[PDB]
Amino acid sequence: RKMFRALMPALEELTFDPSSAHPSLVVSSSGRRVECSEQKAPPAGEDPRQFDKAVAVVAHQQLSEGEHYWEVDVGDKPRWALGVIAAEAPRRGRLHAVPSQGLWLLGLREGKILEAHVEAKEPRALRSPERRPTRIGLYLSFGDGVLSFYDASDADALVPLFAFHERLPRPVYPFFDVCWHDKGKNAQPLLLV
Repeated sequence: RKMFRALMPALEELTFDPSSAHPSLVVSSSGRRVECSEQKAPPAGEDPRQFDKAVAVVAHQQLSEGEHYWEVDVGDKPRWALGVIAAEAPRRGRLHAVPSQGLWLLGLREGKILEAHVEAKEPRALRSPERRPTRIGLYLSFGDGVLSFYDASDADALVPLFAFHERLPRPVYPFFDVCWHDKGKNAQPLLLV
């Protein structure tokens, strides 16, 4: 676990793109914090760059080649999804979280079920396994065609959770789904480290 941590490249400098965010979301802290603003959900704009059904947002930064690593603090947020979305993938309407349609995601449900959104009709449940992760690390390598996820809760260690190995298309955008607030039960923010 100590090796993984050191083998990772410098932390990617990312910022949430406000123009792509679902209308219920608000971006703050110099683009490093995003959460649902429970006031009066306004209608989505006419720009296809903005998610209108998925309560998500992408980073300003597009990735096309090389290796990249970034971390996201999720804390005790019970429901979220993280990964990347292909630049050519649709962002409007109900989205289908499968690689074939441009989404490569790892998500959490009920605050305890970690699942990989593999090419299938049902996500693959993974092992927590010991303690609820509070920070997720994402490693993207175009040369190796992989997107891997790690439990990055421990400052000096990384525990593998899952990895997509099929060749990845380019470019892609780091993707973050905050999900519906679930009657105030899932109001926690997603934060870029």
